[PDB]
Amino acid sequence: IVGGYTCGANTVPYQVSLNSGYHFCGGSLINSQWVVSAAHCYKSGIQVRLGEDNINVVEGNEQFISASKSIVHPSYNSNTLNNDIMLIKLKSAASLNSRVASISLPTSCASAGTQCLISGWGNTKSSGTSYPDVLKCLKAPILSDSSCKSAYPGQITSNMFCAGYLEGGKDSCQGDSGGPVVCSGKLQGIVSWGSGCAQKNKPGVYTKVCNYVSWIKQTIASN
Ligand SMILES: [Ca+2]
Repeated sequence: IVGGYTCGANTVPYQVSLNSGYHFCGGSLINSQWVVSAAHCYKSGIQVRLGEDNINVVEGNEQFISASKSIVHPSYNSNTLNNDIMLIKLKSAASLNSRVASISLPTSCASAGTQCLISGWGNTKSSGTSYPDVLKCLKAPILSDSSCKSAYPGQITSNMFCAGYLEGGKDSCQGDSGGPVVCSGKLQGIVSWGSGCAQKNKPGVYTKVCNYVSWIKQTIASN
């Protein structure tokens, strides 16, 4: 997260860190056994880390649970990043509490202008690199689909939306991928891609979660 703020320990209880010997992507807890992330974060041997603030220090509220199964969206295209979403099932159910909690799925899509919270342990520099140990947060608005498409000609599908600031300076970045975009208590987006980070006229692009609720629910119901 570039241009954001320190969230505060366990203030984003649904935020998870996907670990394969090191943090590599974010995710969102949607129930005691399932996490939503980006399909481009897929890899085998994932350990889901819940209740994290500093990802390099054991602070007392963590739950580390290995993934038992990963399900990349059936129509995920890694070249265009269309349908950049995946589900990860935990080998054991997480113990839900005030610091490890699920986030609700949307019942309807969000609208341009709505303010959302984006979070993660990704790069905090728009030029250069610096990876934080504690969770970073950014409040940002969803941008109109027309401005999104104009910013990224030929690249924005109906399964993507832009959020952020066209002037630059505030955005998600490498390492935040797969993480949450929560608006009014609903998980509306997944950190997916963008041109560099926090660049003028190149806002963040996010997977449009509301288009996937039926797939998420039916997948969970049978797995
Ligand atoms: Ca920790």
